[PDB]
Amino acid sequence: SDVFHLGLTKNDLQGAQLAIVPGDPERVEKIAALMDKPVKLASHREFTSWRAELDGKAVIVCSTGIGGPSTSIAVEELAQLGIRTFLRIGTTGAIQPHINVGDVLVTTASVRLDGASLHFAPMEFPAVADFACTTALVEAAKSIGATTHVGVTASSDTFYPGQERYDTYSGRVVRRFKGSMEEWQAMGVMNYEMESATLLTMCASQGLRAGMVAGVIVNRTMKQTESHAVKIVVEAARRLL
Amino acid sequence: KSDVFHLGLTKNDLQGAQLAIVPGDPERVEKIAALMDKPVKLASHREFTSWRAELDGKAVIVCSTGIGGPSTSIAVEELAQLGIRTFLRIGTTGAIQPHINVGDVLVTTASVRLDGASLHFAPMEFPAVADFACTTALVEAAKSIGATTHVGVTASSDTFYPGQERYDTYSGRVVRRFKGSMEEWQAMGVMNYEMESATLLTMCASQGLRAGMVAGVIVNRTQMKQTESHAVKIVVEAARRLL
Amino acid sequence: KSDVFHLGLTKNDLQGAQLAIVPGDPERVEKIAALMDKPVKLASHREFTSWRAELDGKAVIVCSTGIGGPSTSIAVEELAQLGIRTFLRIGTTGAIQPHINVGDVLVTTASVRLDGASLHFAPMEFPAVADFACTTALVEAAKSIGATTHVGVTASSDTFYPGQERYDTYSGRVVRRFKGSMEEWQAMGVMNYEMESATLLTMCASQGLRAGMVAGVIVNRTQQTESHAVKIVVEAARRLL
Amino acid sequence: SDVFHLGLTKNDLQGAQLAIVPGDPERVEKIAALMDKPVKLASHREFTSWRAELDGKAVIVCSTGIGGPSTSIAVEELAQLGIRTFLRIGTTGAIQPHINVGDVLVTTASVRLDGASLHFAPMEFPAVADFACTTALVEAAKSIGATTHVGVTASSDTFYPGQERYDTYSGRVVRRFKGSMEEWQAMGVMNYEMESATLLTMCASQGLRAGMVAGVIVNRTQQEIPNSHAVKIVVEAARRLL
Amino acid sequence: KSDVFHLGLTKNDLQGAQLAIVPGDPERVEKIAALMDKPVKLASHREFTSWRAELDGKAVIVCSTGIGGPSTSIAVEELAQLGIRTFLRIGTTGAIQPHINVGDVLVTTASVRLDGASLHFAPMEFPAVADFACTTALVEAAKSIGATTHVGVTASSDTFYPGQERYDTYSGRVVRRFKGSMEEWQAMGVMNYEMESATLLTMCASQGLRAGMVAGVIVNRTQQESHAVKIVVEAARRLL
Amino acid sequence: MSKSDVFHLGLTKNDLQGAQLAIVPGDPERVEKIAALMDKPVKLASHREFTSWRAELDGKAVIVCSTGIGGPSTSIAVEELAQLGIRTFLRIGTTGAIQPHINVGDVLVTTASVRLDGASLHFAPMEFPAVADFACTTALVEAAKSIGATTHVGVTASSDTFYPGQERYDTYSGRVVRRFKGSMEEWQAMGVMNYEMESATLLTMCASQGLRAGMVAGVIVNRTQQEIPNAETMKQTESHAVKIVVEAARRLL
Ligand SMILES: O=c1ccn2c(n1)O[C@H]1[C@H](O)[C@@H](CO)O[C@H]12
Ligand SMILES: O=c1ccn2c(n1)O[C@H]1[C@H](O)[C@@H](CO)O[C@H]12
Ligand SMILES: O=c1ccn2c(n1)O[C@H]1[C@H](O)[C@@H](CO)O[C@H]12
Repeated sequence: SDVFHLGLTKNDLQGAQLAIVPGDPERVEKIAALMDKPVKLASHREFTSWRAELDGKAVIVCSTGIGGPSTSIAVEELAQLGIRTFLRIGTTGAIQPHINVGDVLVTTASVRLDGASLHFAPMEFPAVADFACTTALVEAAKSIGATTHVGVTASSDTFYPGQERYDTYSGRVVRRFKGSMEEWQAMGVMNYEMESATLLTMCASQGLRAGMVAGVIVNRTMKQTESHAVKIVVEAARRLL
Repeated sequence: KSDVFHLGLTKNDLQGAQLAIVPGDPERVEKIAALMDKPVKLASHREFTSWRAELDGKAVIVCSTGIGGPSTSIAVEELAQLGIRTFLRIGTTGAIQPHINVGDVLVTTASVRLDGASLHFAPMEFPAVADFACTTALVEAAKSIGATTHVGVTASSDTFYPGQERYDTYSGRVVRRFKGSMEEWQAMGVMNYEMESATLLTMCASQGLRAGMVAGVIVNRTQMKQTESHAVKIVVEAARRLL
Repeated sequence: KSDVFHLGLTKNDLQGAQLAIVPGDPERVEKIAALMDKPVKLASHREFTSWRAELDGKAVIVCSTGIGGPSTSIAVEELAQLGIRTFLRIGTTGAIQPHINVGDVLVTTASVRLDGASLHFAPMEFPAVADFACTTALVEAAKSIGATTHVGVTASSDTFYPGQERYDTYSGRVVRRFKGSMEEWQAMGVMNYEMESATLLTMCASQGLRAGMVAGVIVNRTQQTESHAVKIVVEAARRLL
Repeated sequence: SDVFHLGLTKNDLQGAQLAIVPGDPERVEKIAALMDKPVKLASHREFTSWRAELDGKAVIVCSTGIGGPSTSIAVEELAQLGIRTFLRIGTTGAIQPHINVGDVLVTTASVRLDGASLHFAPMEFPAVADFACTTALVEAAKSIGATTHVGVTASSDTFYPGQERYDTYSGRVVRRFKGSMEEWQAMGVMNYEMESATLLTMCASQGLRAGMVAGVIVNRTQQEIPNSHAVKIVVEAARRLL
Repeated sequence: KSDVFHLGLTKNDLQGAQLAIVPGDPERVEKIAALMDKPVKLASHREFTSWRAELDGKAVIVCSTGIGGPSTSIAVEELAQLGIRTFLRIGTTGAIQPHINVGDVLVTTASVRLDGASLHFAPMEFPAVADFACTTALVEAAKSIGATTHVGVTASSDTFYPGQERYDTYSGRVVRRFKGSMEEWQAMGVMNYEMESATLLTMCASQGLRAGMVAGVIVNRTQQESHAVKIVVEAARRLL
Repeated sequence: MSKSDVFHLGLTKNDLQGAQLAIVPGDPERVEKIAALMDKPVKLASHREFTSWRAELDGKAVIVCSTGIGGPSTSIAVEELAQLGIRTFLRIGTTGAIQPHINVGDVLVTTASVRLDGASLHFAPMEFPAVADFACTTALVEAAKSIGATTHVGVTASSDTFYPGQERYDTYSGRVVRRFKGSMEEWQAMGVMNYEMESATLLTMCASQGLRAGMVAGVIVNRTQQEIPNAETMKQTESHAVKIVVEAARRLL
């Protein structure tokens, strides 16, 4: 291997320059299977990678695991291997009452409630998505006529307190996040997830292109959800090759 | 009879306008409105000069913001009170990237928040991101005129001098926070420096208002009229696609 | 035509002036200048309108700063480049103390830094303090004409609305940082709110320039004026030449 | 499942109140194999769990995945399931010249270079380990005579810039971390890893006991990346905390 | 006269001492030194009163720090300059947990940094953590002496009043940062409040010096706004 | 509870005899020295680093109470004196200047301080200015002229430490944390006159609570110069600053 965690070589990519990066290792093959010539490359820790072809061009599908830390590793190492465009496809919890489960959300930028983004750029730097990528995802969503929402996403380092969930062992939420969901709601934030702030910030600050699309699994205020989002990211990828 | 404290405008003055082109300089307002139909001066107070025009049958506003986020936040807030829901920032700018030459146009997707006013609307973690529809319209408008466009991040500073790491000053000093900062932004891909977008984009993105920004490159420190006109033509054309 | 980028002034225009009275509104410039000898217009570009006058045979400058720290920072810097060493800001303001009434004059000793520009000159730990000689001159000038004067701290905000905790706005909301802030500043003895002193005082105190500020209260949140505050700033300037 | 990510029920724990939490899912079975009656429970995302028995008491081994975010989910849900004591066993990069690859490092407290810890306590709060757990780990390392070091650990949200690694795609390190390794080194910090700040902070601020131990796989004073003792110690330490 | 600027002590005055017991009140220095062999007064300047004593044939220093991290940082630094490598703070404290009783002994593993001096040695992310051997010696010494002991986190405040959310004050005002803070620390398991440990533990842990912290509970905040000394002395014995 | 209205100072309101102004030096040993410049001085109490005396100035009761080193001990003294009735505080110290033109023996009157402390934050957020009261500053400047000293009026850097916070490297570790590396040069360039360790807390806690506070100090050493005053760096310069704080107090009664 040429990289420390992924266990991949540059030749394994076969010139691929775009990568679809879901969070769950088990979703990798499902995505790769939607394209031509899907082939498993490796599986180490939460990093499962597959290669496939889209319109004749090699494409990579690699899981990031949950959180900005594991995401930063996958992105960095894929970048070392030649990837220049990253499209995250995940699951999300909507916090706006007009966003129903199954809906598709395309993120323009994220509220940085993580710690990893800070390892790439100061907080003043926007965790903004690449225009080309965001455009491709939006156009793709329209192509299949999915109910799409485009906007800001709150990206948290935690699934519980950072998303102001009180149904926990302690039932406590630190001052910083107490009442934070209502604040994000009033600010128009669409949803919560846990990897976009790191992904977008590390890419926008290093000349890498990144997009973010997610399927609504819950509304903080069923199956054809992921499929639609997955179809969208694969279609978007076609326009970014 | 004004409905707002600084702009000296009434909702009636807007004639139903919901979109506003917001340049920084009052002297540029008429020239912009002059590109549209039935342009009429509304008012002039402080750095806030406003004109009303018509685009494809719809009333549009052109109002200056003055220099800086503080002045901008006043114009935007009061315009919002008057009914404006879409704001398009137009201006001329320098550049900090070698590949960006004078005459090019820049469309800002998001801004580095080197201001103070944005913090009065959303914590620093919140992105000073532009509205997708506005950014799309600006890029495509730039497209239709064959403009050489650069789409990316802009550093928005509360100062013209130290915040943009200029040393040709009275003190010749730059506070620790900004020493070596220009090279850091360059390495991070930032296209340029300007002084109102962080405030504009943040206050709009966090209040359900649509905002976008386009600027003509007239200078490049790392290295005049046509550039401007193009930028101006682009913002008006974009406005047309957002009414 | 000009030795500076924005003001459109040359050192020659100042005729050796070392002190400038800096109101925020360009319209107030001529009126202030008119109280001195040989007043004459100098230039007008953007929100920067300048006039020159004379006091006790010494040249004095009156130049507007526009609204906010950003425009103020430009004016102060360029005036400093032209030779100005003493700056006296004069404005109108809204008091937040129940016993500071409309018509009263306020002399600021230092300001709460609720701006962004002051940070481009000194870290937050540094005090946005006024020069002692300037503050003394303003206080002594205020007492020579018998105005009801209050000397103390002022809150300097980058915004007219949320930063001064106003809810009579489009969104009707105030970000967490500022919710309940006016009551806190009140309890801390802060006299009023304005929008340029934090930047002015900080940039001058950290660069060897003298700055002071006086303002007339024309309204009180908790429930001719120009002429007096203006009279005070000119009499004070006289003592600083 | 009683929890959203682990796919476990309280019954799966069989009364277990202590969990050994490695970062790598593939290390779980290996740890469980050193104990009695090892049984696989589940595997979802980066969370692989096994149950085993130690001195007639049930013990859980569950991976956290890399980083504080994944770790915070594992710890929280295990806590919901009844776990009250957590012992992290991981791998680490030493930043002191005389620490050898293979050495066992027991963490007393961590430098919070993460973001998740802040979701449980403000930065002023110490990412300190529980005294009983730390004592158990040290004492255990003592009974098997392993080369051990006890001290502070820098816990980063990134493997690369946050640990000041420059052999990267960009080759740059943001201002905040430029020259940071030298500073931690001068401050006596022993090593780098990526989960302790979160683990220790979230546990110490919620009445949960946590211990941290790791084996050195690279010495950063020499190289950024390399070309069972710690595992035996965490199991033996666990015996003492039952 | 004096090899250090504030303490008025010379390296010769320590007679090879490498461990110092550092109480806050200068008036308690003599008392502590009295529990050991050959106690001798060394100096008294400002809030710094120092005595030298002997424990199991080894020189030991007892020196007051005065109240707060600033005065503490001076004493620790200058004592370090004179050769001290291990510091054991012994103080008084107010418990904020209902189960901790007045008279109980508290051993601090790490402190919440509500001070400013610690930041002069390490950024906030760094833990104000006690030395492991010192903490162990204190816990063990507590068993030996016999006392209801609690081991845990301590909140170290730069103020006695607003920082410990006390309202019995002239203004009766507590700044936003500290409003409702005591209940937050309570929920997070913090045992008590004191004012020197964050600075002490941080400056020591970040400079290769060993530090331990033990205190006697003199009040319990959930109710209102000699074991420890014997324990710190016994712990010192185990650390020589 | 041994006839004290406060927890640390061991003083009662009766002890102040109506005093409303307090001179607050840092060293308890200097309290008696300062009280000696006034009439009928009497020692009130001595507890921890808090030594207090009462004296008469132009026939009015005045308190002199040490604060100890640092904002924490200072905040205790000021708060408890406030509870007892003090409304005006004048700090008098000896300090080391960081400006080349500020010579030993000079007197420094502080208008505001750089908050390099932690206690000030317990009274007001960092954005708040650690500014001195105008009346107090005026009295100190005027008294300086009555005495005839070479005075400098300006900003002071108030640090929670004597060593790294004042960027001193002659220490056990010989290192200075990132935040303070190169900080002295920055403060010098910003016109900061000197370093001391109590003003940020004193000025902030008073300005944010309706109390008046002033700060004056004698320059007994200069961080930029090679030579250092003899055995008595303090005494003469110290006496100058002390004479001034007392003279200033007279105008604030
Ligand atoms: O509220 C939600 C809903 C879904 N997700 C989320 N927050 O975080 C994302 C993690 O990858 C993981 C957390 O379960 O899946 C995504
Ligand atoms: O330098 C190192 C060496 C090892 N580790 C580390 N940093 O972070 C820990 C992650 O879980 C993962 C990163 O590879 O393993 C641990
Ligand atoms: O609540 C309390 C109780 C006791 N102490 C404290 N806070 O701070 C410690 C100081 O040294 C001094 C403060 O009085 O004594 C310690």
